[PDB]
Amino acid sequence: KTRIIEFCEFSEEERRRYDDFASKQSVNSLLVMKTNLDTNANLAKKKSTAGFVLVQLRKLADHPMLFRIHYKDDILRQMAKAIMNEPQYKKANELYIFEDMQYMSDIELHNLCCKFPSINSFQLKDEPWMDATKVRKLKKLLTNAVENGDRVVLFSQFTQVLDILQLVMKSLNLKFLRFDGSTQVDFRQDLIDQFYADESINVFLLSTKAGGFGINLACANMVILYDVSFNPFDDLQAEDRAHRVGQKKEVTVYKFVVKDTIEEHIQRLANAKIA
Repeated sequence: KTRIIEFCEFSEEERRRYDDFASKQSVNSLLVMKTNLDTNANLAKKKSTAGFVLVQLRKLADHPMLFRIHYKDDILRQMAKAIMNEPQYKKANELYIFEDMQYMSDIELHNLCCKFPSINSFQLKDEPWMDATKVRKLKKLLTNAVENGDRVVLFSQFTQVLDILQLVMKSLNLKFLRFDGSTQVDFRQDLIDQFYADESINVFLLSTKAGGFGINLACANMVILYDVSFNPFDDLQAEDRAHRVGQKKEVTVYKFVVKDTIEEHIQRLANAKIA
C-alpha cells in the first residue's frame, strides 16, 4: 500500500461543459430576492444547500457521457416511434414513454438499445466512452497490465459509472464480470472465485456499497479508485485490500483526480494549523 495520487489534466470537451457550468449552477438567488408569501428572509437562504449542484459536479468530475450529451431531446422520439413495434403497446403510450425516457441518462439509454435489439439505427457513437480524461489515463494504466501479468481491482462511487466501465472494457480488453455494490445477498462465491486466469479474465469492477469489513485475495496488486469519497467510513476499509505483510513484490494504491475541479478540493487544498 504505497499512496500515489496521480492527477489528471483537462480536455477541450471536458472543460466545455465544466467551465460553462458556472452559469446555470450560479442561480441568481443567493449573494435578488424572489417574492413569496411573507418576509422569507432565511427560507431562500436555506433553500440553498442544493447538493445536487455538488453531486452534479462530482459526476462531471467523473465520466461526462453519463450526462445528456448525445440524444438532445428529439432522437428519443425516433426511439419512441421505432419502439412500439414490440410487446410494449398499451392504450396510450407515446408521450409517457418519451417522458420516462427523457429523464434516463445516455448510459441507461444505451443499455437498453443494444441489449433489447429494437432500436439499433443510432445506438453506437464510435465508442465515446474511451474519450474521457479518466478513461484515457485508465487506458494508460492498462499498459501496466502489458509489461507484466498484472490484474487490477477497481472501485466506483455511482452505479452508472460501473455501467460505463462495463462497456469501456468492450473496447480495449474484454469484460466478463461486474461486481455490483448491491451484491451483499449471502456471502458471494462464483463472482469472486474463478478469477485470475492468464488474459481472458483480467480486471473486475467493485462498488462503494460493497462493504470493507472483508476483502479478497491480494494477488491483485494495483487498485484504482475512479473517484474520491466524502467521510471516513470507507477511507481505509475500501483501501486495505492490499495492506498486507505477506506480499513478495511492490503494491501501489491509486485514486484518480482532475485538473482544477471540486474533486481536487475535497482532497483538501486549504491549510494546516500550527498549534
